[PDB]
Amino acid sequence: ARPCDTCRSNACTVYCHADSAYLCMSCDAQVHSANRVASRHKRVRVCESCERAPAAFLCEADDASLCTACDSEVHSANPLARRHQRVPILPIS
Amino acid sequence: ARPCDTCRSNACTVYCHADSAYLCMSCDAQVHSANRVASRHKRVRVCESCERAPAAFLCEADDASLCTACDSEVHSANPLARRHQRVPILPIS
Ligand SMILES: [Zn+2]
Ligand SMILES: [Zn+2]
Ligand SMILES: [Zn+2]
Ligand SMILES: [Zn+2]
Ligand SMILES: [Zn+2]
Ligand SMILES: [Zn+2]
Ligand SMILES: [Zn+2]
Ligand SMILES: [Zn+2]
Repeated sequence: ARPCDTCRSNACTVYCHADSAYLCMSCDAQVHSANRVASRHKRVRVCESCERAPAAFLCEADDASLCTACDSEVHSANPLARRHQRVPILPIS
Repeated sequence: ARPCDTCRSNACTVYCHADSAYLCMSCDAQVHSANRVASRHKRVRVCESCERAPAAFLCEADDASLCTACDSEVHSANPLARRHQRVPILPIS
């Protein structure tokens, strides 16, 4: 688990490309509630496997939101995993 | 909640448009594991608000998968709800 960039006691949960930062949910709230400009920053949940990279693909069959590398590694393990249909995740808010 | 169309003891959890049927998870597995043709059917989870309609839009802020009617009713209540970004939900498998 990659730690939060703006505090000490928590592991990250979200990633913001605009700030190039990995934040726990509390720090996400503290940072992007300050004003409207920050509130317009698009953020994405962290990968649920490695928890070190922004999530990029949602697989409902796996019930998992994974980053690019983890998506490729999970769905190259065998022909059953390959058949899984994944949907790209988009940053929001 | 809407009952499962193929059994009497469970509430539905998914909707299959190809079968025009609301199904619980047990009956979903029973119906679509019958053969390679039925296994291709794409199914979607049931709306989390009304629990009677197929989910059409995912809202991460509300942490909710809603049908079109529930989506509009939730996100037209006030200008704060209107700001929520929702993504279309795609049936899978
Ligand atoms: Zn933090
Ligand atoms: Zn930011
Ligand atoms: Zn990952
Ligand atoms: Zn998968
Ligand atoms: Zn059933
Ligand atoms: Zn079906
Ligand atoms: Zn509904
Ligand atoms: Zn919402």
